[PDB]
Amino acid sequence: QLRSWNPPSESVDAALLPNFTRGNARADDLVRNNGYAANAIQLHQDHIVGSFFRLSHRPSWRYLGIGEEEARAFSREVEAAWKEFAEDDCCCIDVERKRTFTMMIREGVAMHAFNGELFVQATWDTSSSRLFRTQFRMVSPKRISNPNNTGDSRNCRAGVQINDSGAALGYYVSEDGYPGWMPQKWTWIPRELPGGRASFIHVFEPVEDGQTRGANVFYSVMEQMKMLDTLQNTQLQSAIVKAMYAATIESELDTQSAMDFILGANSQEQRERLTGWIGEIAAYYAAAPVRLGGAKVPHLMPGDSLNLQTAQDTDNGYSVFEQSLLRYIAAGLGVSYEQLSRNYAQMSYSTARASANESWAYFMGRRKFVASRQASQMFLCWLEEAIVRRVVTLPSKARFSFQEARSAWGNCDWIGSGRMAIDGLKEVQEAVMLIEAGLSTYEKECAKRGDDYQEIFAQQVRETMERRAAGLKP
Amino acid sequence: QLRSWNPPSESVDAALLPNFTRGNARADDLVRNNGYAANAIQLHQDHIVGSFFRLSHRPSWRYLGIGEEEARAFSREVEAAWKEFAEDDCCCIDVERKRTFTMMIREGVAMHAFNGELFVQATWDTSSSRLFRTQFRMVSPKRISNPNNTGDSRNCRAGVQINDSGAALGYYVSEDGYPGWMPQKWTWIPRELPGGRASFIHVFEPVEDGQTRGANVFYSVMEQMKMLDTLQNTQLQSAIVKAMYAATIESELDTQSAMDFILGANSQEQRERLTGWIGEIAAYYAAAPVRLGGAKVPHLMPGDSLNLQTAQDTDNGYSVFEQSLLRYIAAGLGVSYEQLSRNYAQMSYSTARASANESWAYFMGRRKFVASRQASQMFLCWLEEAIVRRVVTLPSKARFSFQEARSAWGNCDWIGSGRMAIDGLKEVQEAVMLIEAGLSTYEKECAKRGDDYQEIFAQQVRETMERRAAGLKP
Amino acid sequence: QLRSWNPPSESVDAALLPNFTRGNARADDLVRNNGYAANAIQLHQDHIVGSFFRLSHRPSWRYLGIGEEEARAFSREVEAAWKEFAEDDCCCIDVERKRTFTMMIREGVAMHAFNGELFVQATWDTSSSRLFRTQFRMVSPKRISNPNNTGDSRNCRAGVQINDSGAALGYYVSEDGYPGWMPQKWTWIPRELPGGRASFIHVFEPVEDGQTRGANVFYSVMEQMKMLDTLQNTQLQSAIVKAMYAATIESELDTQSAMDFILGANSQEQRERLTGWIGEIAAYYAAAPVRLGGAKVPHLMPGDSLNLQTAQDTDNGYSVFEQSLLRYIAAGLGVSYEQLSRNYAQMSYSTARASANESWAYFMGRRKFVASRQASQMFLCWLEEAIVRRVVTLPSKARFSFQEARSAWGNCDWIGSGRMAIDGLKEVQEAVMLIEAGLSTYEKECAKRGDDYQEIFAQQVRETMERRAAGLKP
Repeated sequence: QLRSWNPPSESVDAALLPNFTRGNARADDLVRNNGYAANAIQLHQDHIVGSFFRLSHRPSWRYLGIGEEEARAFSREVEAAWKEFAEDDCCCIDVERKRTFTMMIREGVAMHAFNGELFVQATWDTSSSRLFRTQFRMVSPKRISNPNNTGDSRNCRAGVQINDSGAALGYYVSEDGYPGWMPQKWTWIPRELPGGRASFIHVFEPVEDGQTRGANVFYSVMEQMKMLDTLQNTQLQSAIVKAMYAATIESELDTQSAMDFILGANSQEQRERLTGWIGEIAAYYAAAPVRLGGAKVPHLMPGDSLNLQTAQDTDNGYSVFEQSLLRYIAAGLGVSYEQLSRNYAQMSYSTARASANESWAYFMGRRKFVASRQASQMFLCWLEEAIVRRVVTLPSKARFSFQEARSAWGNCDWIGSGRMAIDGLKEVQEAVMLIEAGLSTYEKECAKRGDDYQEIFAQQVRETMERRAAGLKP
Repeated sequence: QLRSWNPPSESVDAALLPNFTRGNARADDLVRNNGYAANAIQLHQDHIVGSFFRLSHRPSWRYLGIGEEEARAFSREVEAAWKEFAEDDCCCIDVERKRTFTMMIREGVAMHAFNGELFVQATWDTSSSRLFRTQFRMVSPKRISNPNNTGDSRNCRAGVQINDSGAALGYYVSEDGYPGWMPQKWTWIPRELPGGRASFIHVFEPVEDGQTRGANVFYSVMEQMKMLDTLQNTQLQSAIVKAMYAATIESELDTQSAMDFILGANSQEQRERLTGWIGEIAAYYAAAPVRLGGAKVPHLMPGDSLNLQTAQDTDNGYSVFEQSLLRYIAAGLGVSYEQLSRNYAQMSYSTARASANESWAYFMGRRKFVASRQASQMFLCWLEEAIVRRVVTLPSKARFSFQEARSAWGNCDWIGSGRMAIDGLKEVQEAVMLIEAGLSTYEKECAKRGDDYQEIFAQQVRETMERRAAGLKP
Repeated sequence: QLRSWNPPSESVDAALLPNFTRGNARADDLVRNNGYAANAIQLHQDHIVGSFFRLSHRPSWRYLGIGEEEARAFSREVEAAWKEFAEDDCCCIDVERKRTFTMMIREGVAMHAFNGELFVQATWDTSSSRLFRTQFRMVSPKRISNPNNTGDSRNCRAGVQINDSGAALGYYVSEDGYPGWMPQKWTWIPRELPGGRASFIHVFEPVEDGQTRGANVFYSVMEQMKMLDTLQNTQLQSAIVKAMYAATIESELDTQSAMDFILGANSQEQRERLTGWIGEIAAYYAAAPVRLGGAKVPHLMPGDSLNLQTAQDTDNGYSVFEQSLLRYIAAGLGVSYEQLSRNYAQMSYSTARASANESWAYFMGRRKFVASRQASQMFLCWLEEAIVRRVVTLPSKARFSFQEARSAWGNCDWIGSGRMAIDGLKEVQEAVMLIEAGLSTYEKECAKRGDDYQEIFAQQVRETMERRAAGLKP
C-alpha cells in the first residue's frame, strides 16, 4: 500500500513558490464563497484582536538608568499622544483614509490568516494639516511579485530580494492592474530606511530556514471543504430522487414468437395494425382520462414496461459523515469544532470550557506572534516621528538616545479583547481569590478582562468621591 | 501468522539511515497536506512552549562559594540584559532577521517533532550596530548530508563526522538548492569552537547507543493516516453511489428460439426488421416525451434490460472505524484523543482531567528534554558574549572563572506556558491550600501559571502603595 | 482440545536463548512501526521516571557510628556535587555526549522494557578538562553475543561468561556492524574491576535461577498486535467492498437447444450473426450513450449475466472485538486499557482513579526494581571517584572506609515524577489530613509530588522573610 506513495523531498520554498499564486487564489475563493471559511476567519477576527486593541507602554527604565516615576510620566505622555493619534475620526493614519488602527490590526491578522503573510508600508506625508505626517498602507501579497513575472533566482524570489544569508533587502511591489487594460509596473521598495526607520514591514510565521513567503492555513483543508460541499449536493440529489413518482400505463401483448411474426408483418405491410391500435387506445383513454395525480399517466408500448431499479437502500450516514468532516476542518484551522459550526448539542459545561481553553491558548499564541509584532512596528514608527517633532520629551538623564535604544524606549505590550466568561461567577471568584491571596496583581486581571488598572483606579477614586460628595454610601 | 513475519535485527541507524530521506519527505508531505498532522504539530507548538518562554537564572553560588545575595544581584542583572536582548524588535538575534527568540524555540521544537532533530548555528556578526554580535540561524536537517552524496562510512554517516567512540566531531551542511539549477556545495562545520564555545548545536532524542539522527514520531502512524484518508474517499464514494438512480424503458420480445430466428433473418437480409421498428419507436416517443424528471428515459434493445446488482446492504460502520483510527493516531503521537480529534462528546469532567494529565505529563517531559536544552545552549553562548564585553560583571571573589564553570554560572531554568485551569475553582483551591499549609512555595505555582514570584511581589507592592496613596482600601 | 497441546518442559534459558535474537528483532519492529507500542513505551518513560530523577543521599550513620548532623552535612555536600555533575550542559557524563542523566535513566528503562535488560559501561576518561573523569555509555543487548557467533556452552551463553554458580564473570561485547562491510569483533569485559568498582553493569529482572538474559514483555502480546493489524486491514477492505457498484447491460437470448444450434452454426460457418449483432449493438449504443453516471455502462454477450454474491449480511462486531484486543494488550503490557488506548468513554471518576492506581502501583514496582538499581550503581561509581579526588570529605571518625562500606555510605533513594492528581482537592485534603493528623511526614508528601522538604523549607523561609521585608502579610 505505502509502496505507491513516494513524495520527493524539497525545501519549503521549492514546494510552495511554484503553486503560490494558485494556492492564494484558491484560499480567496474559499474565503469569498464557502460559509465556514468566512465564519472561521471571522472568529479569528473578533478573537485575536477583538473590539479594540489598547497599547501599554512599558519602557525599560532600568536598562536606560531612568527614574521609574520619570518613566511612568513619559509612558503616560506617550499614551496620551498615542490614543488621540490612533482612533482619529479622519482616518488620517491611513493614507487611503478608510480604516482606523483597530481595523488596521484586524485586516492585518485576517490577511495573514488567509494568505500566510502581511505587508505594511509606512509613508511620510507632506500635508501639514495634521501634527503627524506618518501614514500606513497595506499591500496585498499578490501585489508582491518578480518584475515582468520573470523567473525567480537565488537572490530574487517571489518579488523579494534576499542577501547571501536570506535577509530581505527589499521588495518588488506591483501596481494595481484593475481594470486589466494597463500593464502592471513593479517598484523597488527597500525594506528599511537608511536611518533605521522601518519603511516596509513584512510579518509572517516561518516554519523553516530560508522560507520567504508565508503559507495560508487553508492549504491543509481545501480538499475537505470540497468533499463537504460535494456531499451537500449529492445528499440533496438523494433527497430529490427519494420523492420520485414513477407511474405508467402498459400493455403486455408482445406475443414472443408471434411478436416477432407481427413485427415482420408490420415491417412488410401491416403497420395498419399498430396505427389502428394506437388510435383506438388514444380514443379510449381520451374518453377515460385516468388522472392519478395532476396529469395524464403516459401510455407505453406493447411489451414495453418502465423499469427503474436502484442501488443500496439503507441509511446513508450523512450525520456522522459531516460531523467527521467539520471536525477535520476545525482541527486543521486550529479552532474548536463546536464554535466553528455553532453545534453545541449535548455539550457539558466542563467540556465546553476545556474546548474554549484550547482555542483560547491557540488564539493568544497567534495574537502574541502576529498582531503584537506588527502593532509594535507601527508604534515604533509613530513614536520616532513624535520624538522628532518633540511632541513628547525624552528623560534628560537618558543613558542612550532613542535611535540607539529604540527597543528600550519602545518596549510596549498590547491588550486585546479579554477571555469572555462562559459562566461568569466561577471566574469572578477566580480573580477575587487570586487578587486576595497574593498570587496575582490587578494589571493582569484587567488584562484578561481587557482593561488597564491605572484608569480603573482613577475612575474608582472619582466614583468614591462623587458618591461621598452626593451623600451616597461609598 | 507469526511464522510469516520474520523481521531481521539491525542497529537503529542501519534500520533508519537508508530510508531517512524518504521518511522525512513523507513526514513533510503529511504535515503540509493532512489537517490532523497540522493540528498535532500546532498542539505540540503551543503546549511544549506556548505564548512565551521566560528565563530564570539560578547560579550555583554554593558550588562557586559566592554570597547568595551577590548571586541574586548578578542573576537580576543578567536577566535584565537577557530580556532586552531576546525580544528585540529588530530580530537581531536571528541572522536572517525574521524571528524572535520565542518563535526560535517554537520552530525548533516543531522541527524536532516532525523530523526527529534540530540544528542551530551560532554566528559571530561583525556589525557593531548592536551591543551583542552573537546571532543564531537554524539549519533544516535536510541540509545535513554527506558531501557529493557519497557512500556512507563508519565515521561519516548522513553528513555528521564521528570519532572512535562516535562523538560528533563536526557536520557537513549543504547549501540551499533552490532553484534546482546549481550543484549543491557542502561545508564542514566543527561541532564546537576551539575555546569550548558551542558553535553548532544538534538537539535530538536518541533511543539507543550509536544513533546519529533522530526519527520523527509520524514513523509510527503514517499508514494509519493513509487508511484514514482512503476511508474518507470511499465513504464519500458510497454517499455518491447510494444516491445513484437508474430508469430505463425496455421491451422483451426475443422469444429465445424466435430471437435466434430473428437473428438469422436480420443477418441474412432483414436488418430492416429492427431499424424500422426502432424508427417506429423513434416515431412514437417523439410525441411521448416520457419524462421522469427533467430528463428523458433512455430506450434499450428488445430483450436487453439493465441489471444493477450490488454488494452487502448493511451499515458501513464508519462511526466506530474512523474514531478508532483517530484514537490510534493520538496514541501514536502521544496526545490525548479528544484534543487532537476535536471530538468532545459525552466527555466527563474527571476523565477530561485525566486526559489533560496524560498530555501534560508528556508535554513537560518533551519541554524539559528538548526546548530546555536548546534554550540553555543559546543562553550560554549569549552569556559568554556578555561577559566578554563586561556587560555583566562576575563576582570579584569567584572561585572559578566563567570558562572553567560554564555550567555553574549558566545554571538556568525556563518556564513556559504553564498548565492552565480546567475548572478554575479546583486548581485555585489547590494553590491556596498548598501555600497556606506549607507544602508549597510561591514560585512554582507561579511557574505552573507561567509567572515568577519576584516581579509578582514587586507589582503587588506597587499596587499596594498606589492604592493606599489614593485612599483605597489596601 | 487439551490432548492436542503437550508443550515440553525446558529451562527458561533453554526456551529463550535459541529464539532470543529473532524475538528482540520482532519487538524492535513492533515498537518502531506500530503506534500502540510506541505509546506504551512513552507511557513507561513518563511515569516510571518523569521529567527528572532527583537523588537523595541517606547515609547509615547509625551503622557507621557517625554523628547524625555530620551525616546530614556530608549528604548535603555530596548532593551539591552530584547535581552540578549530573545535569551538565556538556553531557560530559556521557561518553557519546548527547544524553544527560535523566534521559540516561529513560533510555535504560525503555531499553529494559522493550528488550528485557540493559547494559551500562563505566569508563575512566583521561581528559582533565573536567573534574570528574568517570563517564557512562550504554551497550545495546544486540551487541552482546558469543564471539564469532559460536554455539553457547555451559559457561558461555549469549556472550556472557558464568562461573560454576552461574555468577556473571564477564561479557563479550560486539562492535558496531554498520555499514555491514566489516567483520564484527568481540571484546571481553570483566563484570567488575579488581578493586570492586563496577566496570560493567547489567540490569534485568530474572524469573528463575540460571536465567542470563532478560525477556522483553512484548513476548506476551505479539500475535495479538498482529491480529489487531489484520482486523484494521480487513475492516478497511470491507468498507471499500461495501461501496462496490455493479451495473451493466445484459440480454437473455441463449435459446437453449437453438442456442446450441447457433453455437454449432457459428463454429462451422455462421460467426456472421454474432459479428453483425455486435456491430449493430455497438452502433446503437454509440448513438445512445446510456450512462449511469460519468461512465459508460458496459455490455455483455447474450446469455451472460454478472453474478456477485457476498456471503453474510450482518454486523462485523468490529467495535467490541477491537475493545477486547486492546484490553488484552493492556493486560499483557501491565498498563490500564484506557491510558494505552486513550478511551475515557462513559468512565466514572472513582473507577478511573482506581484503574490509574493499579497502573501506578505496577509502575512504582518497576521504578523501584529497575531505574533505582541502575541509578544507585552509577551514583556509587561517581561517589567513589569523588572520594578519590577528595571533592567531598568523609567523616573523620568513620568506623569503616568507603571501600569496606560502599553500601553504607552510598545508601541512597531516588525520587521521580510524583503521583499526578486526578481531581486535585481530594489528594490535597489527603496530604493536609495526614500531615496534621500525625500519620505522615513531609517527605512522602513531597514524594508523591516530586519535591523534597529541605529546599522547600529553605524556599518557604526565604519567601517569608522577603514578604516581611516588603511589608506584605506573612
